[PDB]
Amino acid sequence: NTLAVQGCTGQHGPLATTFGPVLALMDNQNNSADMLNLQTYLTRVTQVRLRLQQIAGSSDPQAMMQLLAQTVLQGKSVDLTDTRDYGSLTAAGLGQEWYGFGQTVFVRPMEQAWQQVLTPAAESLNARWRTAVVDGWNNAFSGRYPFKNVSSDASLPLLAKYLNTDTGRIARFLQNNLSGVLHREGSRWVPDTINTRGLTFNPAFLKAINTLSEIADVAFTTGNAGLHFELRPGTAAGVMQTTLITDNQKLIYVNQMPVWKRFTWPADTEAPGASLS
Amino acid sequence: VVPGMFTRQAWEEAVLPSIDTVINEVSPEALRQRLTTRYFADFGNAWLNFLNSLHLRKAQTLSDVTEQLTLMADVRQSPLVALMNTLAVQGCTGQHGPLATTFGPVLALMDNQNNSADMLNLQTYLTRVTQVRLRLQQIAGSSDPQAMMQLLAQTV
Amino acid sequence: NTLAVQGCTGQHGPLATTFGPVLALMDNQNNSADMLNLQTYLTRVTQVRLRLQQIAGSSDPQAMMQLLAQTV
Repeated sequence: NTLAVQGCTGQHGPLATTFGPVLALMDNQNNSADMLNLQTYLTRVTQVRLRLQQIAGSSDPQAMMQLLAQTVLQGKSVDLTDTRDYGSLTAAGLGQEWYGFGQTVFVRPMEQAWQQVLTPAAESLNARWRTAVVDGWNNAFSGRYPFKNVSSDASLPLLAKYLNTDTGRIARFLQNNLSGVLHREGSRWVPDTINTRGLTFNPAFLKAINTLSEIADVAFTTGNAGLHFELRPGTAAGVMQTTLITDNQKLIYVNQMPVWKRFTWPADTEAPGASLS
Repeated sequence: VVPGMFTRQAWEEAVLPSIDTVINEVSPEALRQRLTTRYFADFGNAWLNFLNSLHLRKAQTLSDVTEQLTLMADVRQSPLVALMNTLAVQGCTGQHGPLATTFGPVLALMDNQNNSADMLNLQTYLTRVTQVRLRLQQIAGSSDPQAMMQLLAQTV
Repeated sequence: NTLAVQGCTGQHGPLATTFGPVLALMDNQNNSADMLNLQTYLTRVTQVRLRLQQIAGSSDPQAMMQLLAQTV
């Protein structure tokens, strides 16, 4: 208002080429009916605020905060990514002379919500990973060999439901919740370099599931537990015969010309075990 | 270059007296139509061969491209609103005008009166080309731009 | 600007070869000089300011500082 009263000094005015653009916003006469107009921004920014009142209370907002911040990192039209793409459109249209004012009031107070909507939603991926994978993993492989040095065994056809590369319950969690920030490049997972402004991974977590997708490419290649390694026996001072039995596959070596016995693991035999005599 | 001799100050001054020197020297007031429209048909035909001659400055390496689209779509300091301003002043010589069938369409762009409200209008091109420039500032810096450049050039 | 008006004393002038290249910058009558001028340069340095403004923004773990430097 007070900027409009001083764009008409003199007499349209003499300085109407310099206050020209900013007086062209607050017009709403819009004979084109598709101007930028600074209305249809204040009813664009207030339909962003009305989204952030549905969130912040009523109810369970960390759940809803991710579900906003998840659909900006992959898609569009939320609209917190659209008003910034409307607010910048006026500000770059002003003059490249009112830069610093157009950057202050048209793009900044929408961008300030984005840095505010991230760090709560980054917490909601922690409580949808300890209750979606870790409390399935620990519920079945707590205190089993080869995790903890005990007598019992982890269950192999249940192990291949977790660490696959296509349909495993780890690799089907990252393709649903981390669709923007995590790539399946090659065999490892890498952080996506775009869309990681202020969003850091725990550097043990990248070391974890680049290991669980490295066992997945050695042992669990075909979709189930199976690999083929070859043993060649050796000689030793004063041993007449060594017998290695794995899963009813023998290797009896009585110091003849050594060969290669192509084993497999785990074979579907009647008494799987290992023994050395 | 257009040779002069044609602009709005050359019509108001020194051809309207100058047509009156040769007509006294066949009914003259009927040739005053039969000479001006022969001049006006050669008025447009020296402008059309000026504007159709212009090419665009060969730019490269993505910063000169995004610096053109700043400078092309920036009111108060650009061509194409300073060019079409001076193109608007010479589409109204004579008196709508007599040559308004030849500068007709290019004056129909820079109107923004648009009683249909779906014209082509040359605004809604400079706020269309500047939402392409605004894409290429998100790319070219901030951040990791070779990654983002594929993700544009893949979906085209 | 002070250097601009002093390159036209006399009457383009008799001080041509001493203020040649420096007054070839601001002129915009250098229509074939590969355009090599002052005005693009100051906007060529305002975006190195703007990319450094974001590092002057958050820079929260001292990373995202080097994420603009990882491009270098």
